[PDB]
Amino acid sequence: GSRMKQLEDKVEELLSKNYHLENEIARIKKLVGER
Amino acid sequence: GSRMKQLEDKVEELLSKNYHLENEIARIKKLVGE
Amino acid sequence: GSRMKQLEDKVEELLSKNYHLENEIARIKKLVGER
Repeated sequence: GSRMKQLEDKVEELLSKNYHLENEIARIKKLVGER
Repeated sequence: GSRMKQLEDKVEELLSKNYHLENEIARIKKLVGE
Repeated sequence: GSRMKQLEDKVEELLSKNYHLENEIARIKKLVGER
């Protein structure tokens, strides 16, 4: 349960968080587009 | 401090930034009613 | 490199990714604003 392993666990969560946020950004950007 | 602390600080900063961007996209959704 | 280096490098990349998303978000903020 080293600090290393704990941070590797946290980075896995960050990859997940970024995945969904990216997709949501893309969805809103597509919806609205340019004028 | 230390090399490991610098890393922990960056991981904290990452979690913070992500939360901020989540919040931002939430506010954008309100502006467009989505 | 080392276990520790490899994690350091993944964190930098994640900071790169977050900067990019911040800019995409900022762009969308302009797209849904008044013009």
